[PDB]
Amino acid sequence: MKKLTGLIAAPHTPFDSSSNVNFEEIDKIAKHLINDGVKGIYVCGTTGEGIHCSVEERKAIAERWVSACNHKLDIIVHTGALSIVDTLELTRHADTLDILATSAIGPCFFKPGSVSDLVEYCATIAAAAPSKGFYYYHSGMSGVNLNMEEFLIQADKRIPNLSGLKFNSGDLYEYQRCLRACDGKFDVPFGVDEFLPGALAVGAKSAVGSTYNYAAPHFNSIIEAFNKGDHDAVFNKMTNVIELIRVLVEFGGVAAGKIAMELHDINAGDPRLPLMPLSAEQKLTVVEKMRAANFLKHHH
Amino acid sequence: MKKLTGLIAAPHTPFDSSSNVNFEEIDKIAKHLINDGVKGIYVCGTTGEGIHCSVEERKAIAERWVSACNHKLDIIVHTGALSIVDTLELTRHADTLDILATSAIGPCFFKPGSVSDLVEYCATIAAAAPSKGFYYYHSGMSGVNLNMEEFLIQADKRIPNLSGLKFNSGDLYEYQRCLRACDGKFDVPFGVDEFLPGALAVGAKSAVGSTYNYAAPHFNSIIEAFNKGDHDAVFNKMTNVIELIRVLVEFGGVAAGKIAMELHDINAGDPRLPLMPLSAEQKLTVVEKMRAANFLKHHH
Amino acid sequence: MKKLTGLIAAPHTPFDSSSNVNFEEIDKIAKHLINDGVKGIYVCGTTGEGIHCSVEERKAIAERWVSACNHKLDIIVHTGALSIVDTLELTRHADTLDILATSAIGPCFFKPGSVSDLVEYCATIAAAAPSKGFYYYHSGMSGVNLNMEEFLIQADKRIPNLSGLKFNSGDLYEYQRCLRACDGKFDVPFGVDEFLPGALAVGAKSAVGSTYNYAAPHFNSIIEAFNKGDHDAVFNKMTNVIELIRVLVEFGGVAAGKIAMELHDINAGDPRLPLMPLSAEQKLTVVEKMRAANFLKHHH
Amino acid sequence: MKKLTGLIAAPHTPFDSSSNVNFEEIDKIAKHLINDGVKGIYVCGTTGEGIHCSVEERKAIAERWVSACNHKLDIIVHTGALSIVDTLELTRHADTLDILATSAIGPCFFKPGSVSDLVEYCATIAAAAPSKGFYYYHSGMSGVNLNMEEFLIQADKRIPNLSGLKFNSGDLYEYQRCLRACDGKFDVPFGVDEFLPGALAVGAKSAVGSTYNYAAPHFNSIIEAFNKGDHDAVFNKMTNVIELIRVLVEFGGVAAGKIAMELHDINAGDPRLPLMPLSAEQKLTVVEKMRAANFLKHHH
Repeated sequence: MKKLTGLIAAPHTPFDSSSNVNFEEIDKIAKHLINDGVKGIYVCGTTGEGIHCSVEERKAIAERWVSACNHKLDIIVHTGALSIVDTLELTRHADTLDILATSAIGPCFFKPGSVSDLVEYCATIAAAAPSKGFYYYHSGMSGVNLNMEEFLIQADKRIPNLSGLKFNSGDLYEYQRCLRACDGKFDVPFGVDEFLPGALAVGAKSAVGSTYNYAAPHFNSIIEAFNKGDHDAVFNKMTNVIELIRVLVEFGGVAAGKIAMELHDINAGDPRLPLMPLSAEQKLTVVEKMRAANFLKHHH
Repeated sequence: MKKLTGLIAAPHTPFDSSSNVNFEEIDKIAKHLINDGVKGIYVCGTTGEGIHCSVEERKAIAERWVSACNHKLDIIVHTGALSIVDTLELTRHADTLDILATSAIGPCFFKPGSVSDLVEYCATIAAAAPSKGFYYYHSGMSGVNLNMEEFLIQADKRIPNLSGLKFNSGDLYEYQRCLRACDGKFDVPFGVDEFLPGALAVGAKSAVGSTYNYAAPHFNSIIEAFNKGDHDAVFNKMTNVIELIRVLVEFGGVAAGKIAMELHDINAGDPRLPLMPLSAEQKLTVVEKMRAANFLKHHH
Repeated sequence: MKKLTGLIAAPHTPFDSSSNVNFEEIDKIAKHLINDGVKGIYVCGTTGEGIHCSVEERKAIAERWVSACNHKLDIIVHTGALSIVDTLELTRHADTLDILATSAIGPCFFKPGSVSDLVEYCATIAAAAPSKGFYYYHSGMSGVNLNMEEFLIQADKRIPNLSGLKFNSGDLYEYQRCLRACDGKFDVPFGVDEFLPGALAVGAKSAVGSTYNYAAPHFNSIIEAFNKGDHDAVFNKMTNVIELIRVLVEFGGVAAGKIAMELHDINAGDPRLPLMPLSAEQKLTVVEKMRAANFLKHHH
Repeated sequence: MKKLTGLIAAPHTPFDSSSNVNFEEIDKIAKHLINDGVKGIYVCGTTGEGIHCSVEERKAIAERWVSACNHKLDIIVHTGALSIVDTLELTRHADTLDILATSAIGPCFFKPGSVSDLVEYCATIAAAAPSKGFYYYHSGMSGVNLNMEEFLIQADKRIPNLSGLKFNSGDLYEYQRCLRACDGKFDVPFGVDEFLPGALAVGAKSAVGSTYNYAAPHFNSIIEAFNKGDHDAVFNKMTNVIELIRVLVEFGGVAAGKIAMELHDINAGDPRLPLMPLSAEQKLTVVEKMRAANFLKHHH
């Protein structure tokens, strides 16, 4: 298996003014991602509001990404839902698409209470797309707080198509144990963009995140600086990352990140309820503060 | 408006050995509930595993309850889902049925961050079933930890069909503030069965819960004792309730509660993933310990 | 053993304008408590800011209460501190006083990680005052979240002078299991004043709390109403309790409760850092809102 | 001001078999720390069990470190206690010693509820040792979860001897905002040893921690490798760090870390209650697993 490298964007699902999926904007985001140096996409995940879409919408969205990317990006589709019936309907559909892997986030209502229980849930899902890899997505936001090192070690026995897990957590001690589980066999992309050089320094080889939708060249420059050992340059580039994150924290991560796509000529619309929309004034503020953060390049 | 009185069961969704909905067992549970002195049902809620079912299954389940109850019970249908599209499809369907009210539990992934935001989400839902009442279901398990007194006061302005909220929380200080919000206008059924006499004592008039599926006569006897001021009798009856709850805590609330339906000749099957099934040995243990708890009556 | 009955106040430690202990005001509070129908006191606890005082101050405070009460109240002294050396110095001193029992709250920094560990810590403390009873104080605020039923069952074996535990938690399911542990052997006073009728209804015989410092006659009237089965009267009296609690939540429980002592001609001063003082305007507001809550009696 | 550099050990307080302070072992630890390449010490902190010692013991301990270090290490004394009276008695004593700075951890029982409140508490403490620097110690274990960037910005106005804060938290996004607060003015040593290269990569210049008591040469080699950009070497050295941490998690951080001092001929004894002692078998296991982790050097 080849572990992912570089930046994996978790794209938005653009909604038009009637809160319907805007498929033409999905086409424009894919071209943008390819031009800005992203290597893969994780679709219908948290940033993608996949759980805000119906099964029918999710199936059309995953097909739209596969057509829009024209084989130039690795594609991972998140198929998780609270109902195993919906999840299995999405996962079976995903096994028919030209994609790299499926994935499921920890269920957030009845939360798996042990590693063994979580392994059984993931094994049922991964078996419905046995031709594709399978990533567990460890979320924090899910409330599923189980030992991920043990998850990889136990799931290795039970899930034949296991790829590894996406680590959306700041716990670098657990992350480094995951990197080493089963002699380093599994692929463990890191998922906290504002911690990126910290994860690089302890062994991350790829990162999945939402800011890569609009700041990928800037983060690729952090990766290159870190690699060259230019730690001064990593530091000054993270100053612009911290100003970006501040906009997300003030205005909402999905909402502000959607508006930030205007910096690349993309109209991603508002989020869906229960996420709230920004006002017309707030949208102008988001774009002005993202410009002031100074991470944009006038090129690809 | 007439506030609910007495016990409102949150019924299970029985699954057969292929994990499909068992509609004939729904018929048998409804007859049982009516015979055991339940006054209403809250369907497709947490105990009902509504979020484990697809939209199509949920619509068939709600119709099956309305046919099976033959107008003898008040029916509240929980229509909440993580996708507002699914929620609105269920809520519109529910507005066509002969039921009392719809309801939605706090979304557990992106959690409403203020009372105002939660009021906007509930107002969008309640407007899709404007002919029926609407209860918010306050869950704890949802992770949506906002001031429910303020929710009622703010939602009163914004939701014309607001009935009140179901209070699945042990916070009796917040519960009593809810009972009094807007001069006592709203209906606030209590939702923690093992605290029942405590909520009675501070003003509860009805309770919604899962143990009422199989212990309703016993809890109706607590209500009658409390009413008569026989606090000794309340105490000795709660000793049997505590032995019941211990079985739920040891073996899982949905799983053990489903097996307990065998005490009334009902085969409710296993839960769905991510909830795990009990072994054949554990199912025999659940039934023996529920018998030993001594809350069953050999009559209706 | 005779279980405590009625209201046990947790008195404040009055501080003068130099933040020194005001011993003469302790005398005035004791006379007040006896006149207002309190039956016991729990001194140097949370409301008492015992952990804000030095070992030397704490020893003088406990002696001042014993002199001021003139044998008319049962006295429990909280001797807990983060240092076992301080705790044991206080506990040994307390064994020499004419008091009913000592007590310790769960340590809040390194928190006992199992019931067994907590039993060993309490056994070491209770052995330093072997002539007096010993109550564990279960606090929530402590962060020590262990099964208190199991604590009583395990400590029964290990602590010869064990009296029971004071239950400052809203978990009525755990509270009722404590009431029944070892065939109902232990004394378990309830500790959430705004839940009082709820705990009465499930078996509480006494309650320890801070509002009893200034609202004892009103809560004694709730106890009498509940006993007579006058649930309407319990309800209308709890309306005044909820208006009292609102003042505590808005202005701080220790700070506002200290100012409320002005309603009984007592100058309890400000709290100590890290608790902040109220402004002169806020102190006038606290007293006006406590008057408006309408729980005061113009008599004893 | 010169920011700290390199490793700052948080030493243990050795206890003999009567649970008294072993002052002669303090002498031996200081010589060891100086020989193993530590640059400073943070005494009477969490690893030091300072809160388990009385005020009188704490004063003798701080004096013993100052005599034992013979001016070869920078010394920071943690003076925090739950009672401001104890804290101020310790802080005034510390102002008389030849040390670099005092420090206080967030109080864990009544927790400061705003940045402003925490600034007022720290300002009162730092003013009692106005000749020494002052570090706030941000702990997580304290439960004091306030914005530390805002703490530095607000405290800059109010505390004339403010040095900065010790950051015992894995939140690298907050840590990098602290590094930059007030144009990078404050000294912010990092406090999570198992995350060290991650904090290096985002700008840490020093680290305070307990593993530096017995693994300082190994972590100094990580610092040197990271500096040279040898990320392969950082990775393989962190494999030995993860095996060390596993021993702490299995057997208790203070208890196992005390036993690990046997690897340097130091008898640090057991912790004090409420921390539990290891059995004779467990102590042999701790030393065997710390040897197997392979981070020890047969030299200084």
